[PDB]
Amino acid sequence: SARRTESDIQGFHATPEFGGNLQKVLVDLIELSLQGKQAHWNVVGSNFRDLHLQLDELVDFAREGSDTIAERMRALDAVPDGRSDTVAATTTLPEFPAFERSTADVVDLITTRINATVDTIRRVHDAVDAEDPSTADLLHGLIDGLEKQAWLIRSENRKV
Amino acid sequence: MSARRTESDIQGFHATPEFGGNLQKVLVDLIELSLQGKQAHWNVVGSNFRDLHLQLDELVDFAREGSDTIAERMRALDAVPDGRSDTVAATTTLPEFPAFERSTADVVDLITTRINATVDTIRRVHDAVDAEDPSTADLLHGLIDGLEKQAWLIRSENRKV
Amino acid sequence: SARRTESDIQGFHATPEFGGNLQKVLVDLIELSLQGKQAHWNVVGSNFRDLHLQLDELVDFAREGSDTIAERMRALDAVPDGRSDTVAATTTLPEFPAFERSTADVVDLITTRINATVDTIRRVHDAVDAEDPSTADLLHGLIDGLEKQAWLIRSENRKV
Amino acid sequence: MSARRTESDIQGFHATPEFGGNLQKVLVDLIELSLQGKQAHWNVVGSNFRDLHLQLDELVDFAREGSDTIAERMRALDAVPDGRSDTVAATTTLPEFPAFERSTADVVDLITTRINATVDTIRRVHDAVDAEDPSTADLLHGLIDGLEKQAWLIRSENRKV
Amino acid sequence: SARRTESDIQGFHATPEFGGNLQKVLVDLIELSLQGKQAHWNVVGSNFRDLHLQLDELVDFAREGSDTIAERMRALDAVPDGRSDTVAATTTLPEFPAFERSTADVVDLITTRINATVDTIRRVHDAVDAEDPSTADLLHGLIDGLEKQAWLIRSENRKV
Amino acid sequence: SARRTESDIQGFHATPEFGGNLQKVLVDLIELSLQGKQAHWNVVGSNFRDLHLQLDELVDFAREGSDTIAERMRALDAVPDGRSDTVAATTTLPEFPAFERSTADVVDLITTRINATVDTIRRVHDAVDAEDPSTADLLHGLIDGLEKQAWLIRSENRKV
Amino acid sequence: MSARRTESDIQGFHATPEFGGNLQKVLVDLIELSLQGKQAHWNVVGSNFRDLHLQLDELVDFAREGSDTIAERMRALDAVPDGRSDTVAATTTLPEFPAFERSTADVVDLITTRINATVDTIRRVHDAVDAEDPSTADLLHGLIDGLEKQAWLIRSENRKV
Amino acid sequence: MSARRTESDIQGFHATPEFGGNLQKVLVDLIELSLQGKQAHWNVVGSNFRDLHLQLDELVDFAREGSDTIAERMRALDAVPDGRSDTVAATTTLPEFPAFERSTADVVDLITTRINATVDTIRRVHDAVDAEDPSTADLLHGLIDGLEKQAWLIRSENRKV
Amino acid sequence: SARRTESDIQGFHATPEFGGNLQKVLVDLIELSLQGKQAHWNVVGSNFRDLHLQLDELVDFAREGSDTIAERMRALDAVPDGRSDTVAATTTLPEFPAFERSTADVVDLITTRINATVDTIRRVHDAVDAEDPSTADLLHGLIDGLEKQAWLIRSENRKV
Amino acid sequence: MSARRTESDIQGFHATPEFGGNLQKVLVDLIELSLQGKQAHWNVVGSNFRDLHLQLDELVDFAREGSDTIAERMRALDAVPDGRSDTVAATTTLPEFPAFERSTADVVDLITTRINATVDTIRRVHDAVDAEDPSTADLLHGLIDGLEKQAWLIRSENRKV
Amino acid sequence: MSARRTESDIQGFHATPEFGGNLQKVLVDLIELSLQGKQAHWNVVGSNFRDLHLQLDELVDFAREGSDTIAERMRALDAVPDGRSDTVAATTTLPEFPAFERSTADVVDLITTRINATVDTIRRVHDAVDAEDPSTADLLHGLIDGLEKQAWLIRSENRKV
Amino acid sequence: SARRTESDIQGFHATPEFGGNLQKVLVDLIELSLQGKQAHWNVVGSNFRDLHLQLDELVDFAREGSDTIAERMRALDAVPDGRSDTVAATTTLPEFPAFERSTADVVDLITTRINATVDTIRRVHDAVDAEDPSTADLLHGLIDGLEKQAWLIRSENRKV
Ligand SMILES: [Cl-]
Ligand SMILES: [Cl-]
Ligand SMILES: [Cl-]
Ligand SMILES: [Cl-]
Ligand SMILES: [Fe+2]
Ligand SMILES: [Fe+2]
Ligand SMILES: [Fe+2]
Ligand SMILES: [Fe+2]
Ligand SMILES: [Fe+2]
Ligand SMILES: [Fe+2]
Ligand SMILES: [Fe+2]
Ligand SMILES: [Fe+2]
Ligand SMILES: [Fe+2]
Ligand SMILES: [Fe+2]
Ligand SMILES: [Fe+2]
Ligand SMILES: [Fe+2]
Ligand SMILES: [Fe+3]
Ligand SMILES: [Fe+3]
Ligand SMILES: [Fe+3]
Ligand SMILES: [Fe+3]
Ligand SMILES: [Fe+3]
Ligand SMILES: [Fe+3]
Ligand SMILES: [Fe+3]
Ligand SMILES: [Fe+3]
Ligand SMILES: [Fe+3]
Ligand SMILES: [Fe+3]
Ligand SMILES: [Fe+3]
Ligand SMILES: [Fe+3]
Ligand SMILES: [Mg+2]
Ligand SMILES: [Mg+2]
Ligand SMILES: [Mg+2]
Ligand SMILES: [Mg+2]
Repeated sequence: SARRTESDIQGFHATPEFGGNLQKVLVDLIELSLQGKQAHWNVVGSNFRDLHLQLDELVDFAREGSDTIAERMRALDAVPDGRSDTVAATTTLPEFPAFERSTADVVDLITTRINATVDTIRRVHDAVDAEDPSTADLLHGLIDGLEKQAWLIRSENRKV
Repeated sequence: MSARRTESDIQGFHATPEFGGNLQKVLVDLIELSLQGKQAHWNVVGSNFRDLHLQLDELVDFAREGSDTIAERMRALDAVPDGRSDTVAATTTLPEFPAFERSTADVVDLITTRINATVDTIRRVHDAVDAEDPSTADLLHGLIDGLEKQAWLIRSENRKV
Repeated sequence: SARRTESDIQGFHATPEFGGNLQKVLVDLIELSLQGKQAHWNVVGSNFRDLHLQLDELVDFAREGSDTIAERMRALDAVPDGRSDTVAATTTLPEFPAFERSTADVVDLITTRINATVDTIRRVHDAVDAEDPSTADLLHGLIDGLEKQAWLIRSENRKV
Repeated sequence: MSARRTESDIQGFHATPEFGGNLQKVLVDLIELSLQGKQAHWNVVGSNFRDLHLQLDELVDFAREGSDTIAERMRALDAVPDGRSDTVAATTTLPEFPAFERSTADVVDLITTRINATVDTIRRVHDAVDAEDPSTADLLHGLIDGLEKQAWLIRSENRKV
Repeated sequence: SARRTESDIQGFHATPEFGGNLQKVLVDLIELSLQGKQAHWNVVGSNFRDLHLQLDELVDFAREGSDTIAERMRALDAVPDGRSDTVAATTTLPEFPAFERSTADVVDLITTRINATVDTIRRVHDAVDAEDPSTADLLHGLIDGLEKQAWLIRSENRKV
Repeated sequence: SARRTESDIQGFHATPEFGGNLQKVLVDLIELSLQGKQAHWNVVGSNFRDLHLQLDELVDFAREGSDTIAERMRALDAVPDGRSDTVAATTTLPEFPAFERSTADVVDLITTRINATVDTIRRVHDAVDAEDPSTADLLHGLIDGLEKQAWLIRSENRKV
Repeated sequence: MSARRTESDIQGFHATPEFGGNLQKVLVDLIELSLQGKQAHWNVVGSNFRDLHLQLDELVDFAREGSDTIAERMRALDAVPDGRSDTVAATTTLPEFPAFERSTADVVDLITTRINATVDTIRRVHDAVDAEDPSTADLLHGLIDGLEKQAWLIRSENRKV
Repeated sequence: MSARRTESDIQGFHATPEFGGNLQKVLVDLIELSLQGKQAHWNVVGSNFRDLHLQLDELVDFAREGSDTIAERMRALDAVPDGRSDTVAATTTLPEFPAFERSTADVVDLITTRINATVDTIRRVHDAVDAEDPSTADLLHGLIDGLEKQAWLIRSENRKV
Repeated sequence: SARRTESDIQGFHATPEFGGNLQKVLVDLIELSLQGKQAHWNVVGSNFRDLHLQLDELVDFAREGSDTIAERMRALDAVPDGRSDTVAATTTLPEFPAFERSTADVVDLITTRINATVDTIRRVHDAVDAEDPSTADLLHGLIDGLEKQAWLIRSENRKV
Repeated sequence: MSARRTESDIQGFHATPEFGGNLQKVLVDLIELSLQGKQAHWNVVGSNFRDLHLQLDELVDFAREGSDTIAERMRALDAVPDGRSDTVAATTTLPEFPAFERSTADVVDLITTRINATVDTIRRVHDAVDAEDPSTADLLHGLIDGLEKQAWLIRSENRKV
Repeated sequence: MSARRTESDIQGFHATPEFGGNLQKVLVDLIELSLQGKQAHWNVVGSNFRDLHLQLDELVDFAREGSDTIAERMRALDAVPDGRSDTVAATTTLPEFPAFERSTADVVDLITTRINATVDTIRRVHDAVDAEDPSTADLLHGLIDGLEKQAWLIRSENRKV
Repeated sequence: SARRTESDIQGFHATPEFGGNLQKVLVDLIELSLQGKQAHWNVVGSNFRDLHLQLDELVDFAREGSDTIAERMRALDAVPDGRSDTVAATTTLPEFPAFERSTADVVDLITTRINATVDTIRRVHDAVDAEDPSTADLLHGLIDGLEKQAWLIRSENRKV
């Protein structure tokens, strides 16, 4: 009686611009995870262990995040690209340096990397929100989680 | 010194009748989706039976958690949900699920359509809900995200090349 | 040597009468679950919380039950119908009333609803047992579980 | 005052030789089903491999718990189970599982047939078991229910339309 | 619609005889639990640890059993009596001795008392089944579990 | 490559007004937690157990909430103050009474104080959302959870 | 071997007959409380049934753990517990629990009284127990604390302020 | 009914006003410590931030469990706790925690001092509490042991050897 | 740039001789599991319970082992045969005797059965290692686990 | 009396540059496999979508645990891993995963090929690794076993008859 | 700041050298017991091997937790534990455990004796420990209770009644 | 049938030299565990908490290791000696100092003693592998785990 009578009800399709905006988030989340592991392995020095552990927590969050974004793309029939060549070619994050790095350096480097990742999400936010408020909520989760990680990591170098 | 309020009776946020009706719309479609999800779960047969059988239960779990969330949000805001079978049948916007066994391919299309319809209800009421109460719109976002994920996980069986 | 040599050994098929008997159980278990949730949301008053919680436990049991019955039907190649229209059209349970209801009223209403559900199972029991003793065991589980729920709920209103 | 019994030696329920033999029949078919279930689990290939691979392990787990239940029920009732490979091979009623790889479609039919055969043994001994010991028949009901569920979950892959 | 009319649908209630039969099972399960704990504490000698542990498993099973029976009585409008005076005065189990007892003696004593408990259940079974098959299924679980315990305990003393 | 150049990419920092708004939410969440525990310990009378338990769930939620807000302040370079003197001097919640209180009185008192807490969050919401939508999502979780608690608590005193 | 004792047989701390007697007093009242708690758990009816039904089981769990603790502490100290039904009935200090269904109000009063009697036993033996073995007194403190908490959680139902 | 008491009303152990006062002293300092611990948890910055951030939460968890333990022990003994913000601020013996971000070195020293003040309160009331109720003294021992462990785990950061 | 350009890269194929060597391990692991259960059911006498329990742990290990070996065969495109007829026809283990057996006898019998199973693994070891060192590691796990079980079981009969 | 060593500085095992390079080779292929595994996980569509979607995540989990193991083994032995995106892309031996959606059948072949390639790298460096450090070769064996199992579980979808 | 102390540095409770010495005595015997327990765990042979093998590990678990508890209690009170092998061997009061395989009967007697020696140490220092710090005496009570339980569970094997 | 004839199939037994080699590993693992606990309790100073925690993880690993080796000895008919006098008299580890020690000193000391322990295992490895490859796999696990611990501990003191 209130039942719709069409047999093919279509779902919400993301525009290609929307898809491209999420793609920007995706490559930076993947880059951050790869850099996070690099730092996790190669960090040395005063308070090694805390940083080693916190960096894995960052990587866990970024990996869950990239999965969330890529699957949101798929849900809206966009198609993610998380391949190494694409990530390296299109990430906005400054390159992580080679070799062992002191804990103090890793703190500063990773804080910058996180901040760059958050900047990407904040940059695409309003365009994403305008087309799909539900996706913007996922972006909010990422902003909150990553900014927490930035605070947890950077506080090591804070002098008061 | 003190910023303490003096009132002994402080009231909670009360939903408008329109707001209540909008959440009721979401509720009946979520319950209907749960019932149809179980029907499909029992009655699907054919190529890749098991995957769909399993995925349908995850859909049902999500839709059930969703309807409890919406109904309780109604209660929180002094609205009164109606999830009785007669009301659900008489007021759901979902096309009826067909009777008896259905092929995996058919169940995929059928259930995808019914998730799409459920999501459409939530998207239709979204702006009016968000305008009155942003906190409730957030619950709607969770439902939209979770259901559209289910739709992707189910529908992809039938997507070719 | 004791191995059977037929390549197609058929399983036990339920008669359509058997299927129909389980269908009767199924719609009442589903109706009970829907009514149980209605009560769980709309119950108000003295000892709200206990009833709110106990009603969810009832719903959990009834939902597990309806799954058990519908899957037993499928196991024996019967075909369940748990659709809203069928449930509303064929349930034997008295309708649950609209609106907020006091805990005392909900206690009496739900006890009656449970008792109606058990009555259906007891009514079909002997016919089910005659064709398939293994299914009757599932009915026994339902009778025991539901009658426990009736006692747990009704005891609230018992005056001694 | 006191209803206490005075006997220092109170005996337990002892199964008849016929009862023991009937449970032995159930036992060998359950073990054989477990062995064939694993064979199929390793050797299935083709369309929807993974689902069947996984479902077969659940079948094996159930059949294994079942054979331990039956064997221990025998022990409880002063009967002596024989689950040795030679006895199982020489006395099982199940058709032999074929050797080497088998297609998903073939494994579905083959295993469904072997579950049906296992259940048939339990159904054949049921009335004689129930007559002597209703508590043991209840264990049989659990096996019948659990195995017929497995048969449905496996066979539905091959059921069309 | 097939909806029933009644507002006060009543549940199945047990006969006095039925309640009395469940009461008999109840006192013997409670007695067995108390005797099980006595044995658990006071057993000494060869293979103490195994028997000490197994006896706790027996107790767990008997306590779950007593609760099951007593709650089934409640569901069916019967009233259990599990009080110490009642258990002592009405149990059919041979008295368990005081003081330390050898493992071999404990095996024999507890096996006898388990068998006594199973005997009570087997004695009331047919009258219980005839009135309410659902309750008889609970009895079957008890017979099965306790007879398993008898086997696990008595096997210690078996020769060849 | 799309890689950014900067070596010291900074994170989003909150305005003084924003930090002040989160501080307001923080003191009321801490106050509510302290009042929740007071009520939890000192409630007596009809349906004591339900209220005793529910109040602990309220406290759990409020404590998780306070930590969330305070850590969001830290992430955004604001500085929380959750000290007892500050909470007492700046909380907007009506004072909770000392001494034993009836269940009915506790229901009314705590419902009022939950509502006061939600009011603070709702009052700052638009200013918070305008500056940082990601933080507003945290506020939504709080509004949703606390308003759920108000419903679960107040329903005890509802008549018909 | 600088500080090593060279004794082949080093004996354990042994409880006096008085100490054993004192723990036996605690043991029977803990067992009686457990049995009465279950009686109440089953037969309680009326306003706030569920809360009381549930709390009474928590009481029983605690009293059962307590009795096992005391009995095994006796065993550790070469004393011999007697937790048999006849002994418990003949020697408990707890007032008898009445038969039949009892209202929640009545059960609250009854059970509070019986908990308080149990705590009184432990409090009565405490100083003698502490004088001989402080480690056992600590076990009593656990019991006192746990049981008085139970009494508060149960009795608060009947409080009018 | 051989040893059974026949009293209808058996009353529980009641704390004296002095005893209630003594537990109240412990309660406010435990609550103040929890609030200061969280303040420190949030605002600590600098070398070894994470270890301290994490340890401070463990301190808070312990102090929160402790305050609930003491308050409910008061309830059990018919005393009435007051854990309200005004009462805690007006009656705590703990030195005030400073505002703003503080270095890890400073936080270590500050928090060690505040833990030590809390332990001092418990140590000050211990003998009076033990004299009236040994079971409550045991709860104090738990608190002393747990808090002094926290002090060691925190202060060791600033140790130079 | 270092990327291989072939679209079909083949994996490592086991030789049929390798497959046959693992098949030898497989049938003995299955036979051991079947014999282990036989012993687990039929063991009686002094220290029954310990043996009953330890025998199930042996069976668990042997079942996990046979799954590991059969799946390693499949991974390398060999094809296992764990059918009852094949196991009975090709196992190297001495037959387990019928009927109840004393704990002392079961200890000696099962120790021999385990030792025979380990001997098979040790016999094929060097041929397996020569073709695939990764498979030999799985054999090492089996040798270590089974030899542990032999020690745990046999120690019961050791007189010193 | 004493077998104690006297050195205050005892060095750990240090890998040769060649050993480090060999583990680096394994590392980049494991990371590349993880990235391609996720790509396939998101982008697979068609017959038996769900099974492959799920199995691919298990592959990714294994490859991720593997790369952390190898990288940390490098660190343990004074070698320095490079898992950055540029290095992985520039030095992986895996054929590139294609862009956009791919059918289940194609994903099966593609991913199987890429696992085979990853395993080939480990098998190629194996003997040189084992010669210098047998303990590291054991870690390689785990990877070989786990990946070849994944290859079987994925590839069997496409294997016929 | 009404009741707030204004001291910048509030120091913790410090153990006397006698108290530290007393805990050190308990510590070495707990460590020795753990090492002897493992020796017995490994080398026990004969009738009822498994029960003893398993019980001995539970003993070791308890003794290891106990030693950590005592050592960290020392740390909390500004005392310094020494749990090094040389110190333990030179200062333990436990009779030496013999080398080689030992029968279950012998192990029961040996280990009971060694547990009893350990408990004796704790019992010997108890009053001095309690006099200075009642909170530490409670930790001793835990140890006494736990170890005497272990002695009962082990020694009961060799009892003939 | 391929069934073997023997009734008393014996297991692999280790040479005196092999048992002696495992004994060497055993005493150094026990010593390391005792030294690990000493360090765990007595470390003070900068980054205390991290080192305190990590040292417990080292101890856990070494204790699991000692049990593994001692039980492998038992499986192979060797007899472990883990007694305090034997460990003290035969351990190759440099003595750990008494008294409080700084974090930096503890890092250096424990790293040296871990390396000493790994050295023992590496010294006996080839003789162990030649006799029994299955035991050498257990040695590999130990080398891998301990060398991981050395890295996690020593990195604290690494400069740049
Ligand atoms: Cl699956
Ligand atoms: Cl509750
Ligand atoms: Cl940490
Ligand atoms: Cl055991
Ligand atoms: Fe929003
Ligand atoms: Fe939002
Ligand atoms: Fe029946
Ligand atoms: Fe039945
Ligand atoms: Fe049953
Ligand atoms: Fe949200
Ligand atoms: Fe104490
Ligand atoms: Fe090797
Ligand atoms: Fe190896
Ligand atoms: Fe004391
Ligand atoms: Fe204590
Ligand atoms: Fe290995
Ligand atoms: Fe995923
Ligand atoms: Fe709910
Ligand atoms: Fe289901
Ligand atoms: Fe079993
Ligand atoms: Fe119960
Ligand atoms: Fe936090
Ligand atoms: Fe016990
Ligand atoms: Fe509490
Ligand atoms: Fe498997
Ligand atoms: Fe890692
Ligand atoms: Fe520790
Ligand atoms: Fe062990
Ligand atoms: Mg209530
Ligand atoms: Mg640190
Ligand atoms: Mg599939
Ligand atoms: Mg034993």
